Amino acid sequence: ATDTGGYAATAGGNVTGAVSKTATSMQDIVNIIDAARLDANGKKVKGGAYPLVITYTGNEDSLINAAAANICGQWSKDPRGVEIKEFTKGITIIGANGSSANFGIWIKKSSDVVVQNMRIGYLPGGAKDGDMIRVDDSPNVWVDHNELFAANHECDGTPDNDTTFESAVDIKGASNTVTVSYNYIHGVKKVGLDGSSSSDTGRNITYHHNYYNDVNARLPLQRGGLVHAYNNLYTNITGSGLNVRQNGQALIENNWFEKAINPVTSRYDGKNFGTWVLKGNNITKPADFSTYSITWTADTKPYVNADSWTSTGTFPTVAYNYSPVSAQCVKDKLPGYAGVGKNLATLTSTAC
Ligand SMILES: [Ca+2]
Repeated sequence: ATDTGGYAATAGGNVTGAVSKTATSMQDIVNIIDAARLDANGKKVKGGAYPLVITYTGNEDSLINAAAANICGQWSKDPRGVEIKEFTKGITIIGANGSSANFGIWIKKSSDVVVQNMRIGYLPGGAKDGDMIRVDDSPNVWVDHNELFAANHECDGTPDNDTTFESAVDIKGASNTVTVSYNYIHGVKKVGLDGSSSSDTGRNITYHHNYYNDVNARLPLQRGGLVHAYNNLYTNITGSGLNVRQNGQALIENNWFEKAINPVTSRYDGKNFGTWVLKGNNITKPADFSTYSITWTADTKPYVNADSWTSTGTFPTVAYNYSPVSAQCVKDKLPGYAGVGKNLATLTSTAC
């Protein structure tokens, strides 16, 4: 079906007439997508000729392990990534169990794209937009059951001292409806934007059942629009979590926060603070902060923290259908449903 448990409604390339192809390498993925633009007469078709389901069986563990050992040598290398540009027939890139990639997936001006069961880590090119997953001007995209990692560390002498490694999942432009679910993101400094600038506001994005561990900031850095974050497990957040900016609205429900600094804020602009609706999280009142090691800090410019742990605005009726489990169930069970090799398993109340 087209249900993603979020704003994105897609089946990807898992539709009628889909052509199934197996990619053994990054280059195969590129050659496969390219060939999919040609019709029966060998002539290009705008948006692609047919739907695709690409099963990636490649393994680049040697690159990953080599990079994991020399963290500071990555930012200056050439970035590596597969570009899914202007492909709208529907496409699904799914990793075979045991596969891995030291390259990213950059989606641009496309639609109905599903990325599943991919293990991407320690990407090169942090100083040259070496994102793991980029969703740009692309509606109906589903980023599900992936493991995205690097090192939550900033080396010295990197451009802007913020380029050791780029982001895990950056969303920007007219990527109007996106669902980011069941991903295991760890060891990442900049998790992901939701608007590339003050002017790039909007979109409806859902983050659910994601497991974040040892991440510094941007969970996401929201620029306007709506963000619905439910059933996520946030732990070891070393900087800030959800940063709601430019009057964006967020519904933060049934998540589990632990060992986090500034879990819900609106900072760095000094104005146009966003709002949030808090409900059913493990934290219910300020008393719980001490219980789960939640600390807050101030900013040099005007900011708004959720230290009173109260709702500061409203949120529209959540269009889609979804069944959130309790905050405890997430904390207990989520680590077994998030990531690669979980056969795309989902967490339900019955499993609680
Ligand atoms: Ca980026």
